[PDB]
Amino acid sequence: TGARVEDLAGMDVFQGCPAEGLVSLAASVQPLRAAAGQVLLRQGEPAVSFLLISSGSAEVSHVGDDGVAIIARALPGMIVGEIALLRDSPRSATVTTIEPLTGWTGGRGAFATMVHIPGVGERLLRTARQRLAAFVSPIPVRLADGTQLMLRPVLPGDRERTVHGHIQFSGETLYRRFMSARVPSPALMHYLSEVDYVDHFVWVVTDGSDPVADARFVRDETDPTVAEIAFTVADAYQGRGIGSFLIGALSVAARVDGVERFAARMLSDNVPMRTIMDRYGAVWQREDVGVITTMIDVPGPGELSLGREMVDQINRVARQVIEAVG
Ligand SMILES: CC(=O)SCCNC(=O)CCNC(=O)[C@@H](O)C(C)(C)COP(=O)(O)OP(=O)(O)OC[C@H]1O[C@@H](n2cnc3c(N)ncnc32)[C@H](O)[C@@H]1OP(=O)(O)O
Ligand SMILES: Nc1ncnc2c1ncn2[C@@H]1O[C@@H]2COP(=O)(O)O[C@H]2[C@H]1O
Repeated sequence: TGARVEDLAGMDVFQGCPAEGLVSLAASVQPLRAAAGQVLLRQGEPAVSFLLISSGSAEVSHVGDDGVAIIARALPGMIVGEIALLRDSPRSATVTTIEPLTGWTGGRGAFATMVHIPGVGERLLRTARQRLAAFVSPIPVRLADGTQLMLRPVLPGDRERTVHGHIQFSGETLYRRFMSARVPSPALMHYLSEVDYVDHFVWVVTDGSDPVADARFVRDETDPTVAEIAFTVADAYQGRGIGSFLIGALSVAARVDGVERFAARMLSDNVPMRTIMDRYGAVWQREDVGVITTMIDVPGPGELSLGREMVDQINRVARQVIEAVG
C-alpha cells in the first residue's frame, strides 16, 4: 500500500533528505482521503496517528483553559499529529478539514522510523514548539501612563501581521535598528519571524492584536552562554518604558535558556538604548565608526524592576515555550 518516495519528497520536513532515506517510511504509511468538513483529530484524544498533507487544507483549533480557541491552519507539505507523538501526550488541538484533503498517514511505528531519518526529528521538534507557542497565554502588561498591552512570543504570522498592520515604524526607527531606513526585505522578515526559541528567542508586545514592539536574543555560535540582544519599539509607543520592560522580560527568558551574558551593539548616538544598558552597566567599547558595543551579565534575581508576580508570569510563559517539547 506504501507511498511513492516522490509522494513524500515535497513535504517540508523531508527537504534536503536523500531519496533512499525515505524508503522505509514510504513503506510504513497509507493514503488518506477526507472530505471538506471532516474531523481528523481531537484535543483530548491519545495519539496513535500522524498525517502528511498532499492536498487541501485543515483548520487547527485549540481550546485554552480560558476557554477561548486559538485557530491556525495546516497546509500541504506539513505534518500534523506529530506533536502529541513527540511529547507522548494528548492531541494539542482539534484538526478539521477545510478543503477536501490527501492523504499520507502513519502510526506510532511509521513515526519511529520517521524520527530516525537524520535531521528529521530535529525539524519536527523545532516546528513543534514553534506551533505550541500559539497556545501560550499572552501576559497583560500595564505601563506607567496607563496604556495597556500584551506580552507573548513571536509567531511566524507576526511577519504578516506587521507588514500589513496599521502600526508605523519610521525610517529613522528602521535605521536605528537595522542601520537602514528602508523597510526590511522579505528574507529578513522571515528571519526575524521563524525561530526555534532555543538559540533564538523573541518577545513581542501588542496592543492586543497587532505587535507594537519586540525584543530578541540570538545565542552566540561559538559561546552558547552569551547571546546578542536587540529591540524594536514602534514610534508612538517609544519612550513609555517598553524597552526597559522588554530587557527585563528578555532577561527572564535568557535565564531559562541557559544564557548568561548579553552582548549589545548600537549607534553611538542612540541614547535611550545606551541608557537602558547603563542601568545594568556596563563599559562601552568602540566596535566601529559611530558604532559601539558592550557585554553584561544577565540580571538575574533581585536586579529587576519588573515585580514578582510579573517575573513569575513571564518566566512561566517563557519556560512554557522553551521546554514545551523537551
Ligand atoms: C541592542 C539594540 O537593540 S540597538 C537598537 C535598538 N532599537 C532601536 O533603536 C529602534 C528604534 N528605537 C527604539 O526602539 C527605542 O525607542 C528603544 C527601544 C531603544 C528605547 O526604549 P523605549 O521603549 O522607546 O523607551 P524606554 O522608556 O524604555 O527608555 C529607556 C531609558 O531611556 C530614557 N529615554 C527615553 N526617551 C529618551 C530620549 N528621547 N532621550 C534620552 N533618553 C530617553 C528613559 O527615560 C529610560 O531611562 P530611565 O529608565 O533610566 O529613566
Ligand atoms: N499553530 C499550529 N500550526 C500548525 N499545526 C498545528 C498548530 N498547532 C497544532 N498543530 C497540529 O495540530 C495537531 C493536533 O494534535 P497533536 O498535538 O498530535 O499535533 C498537533 C500539530 O501537528
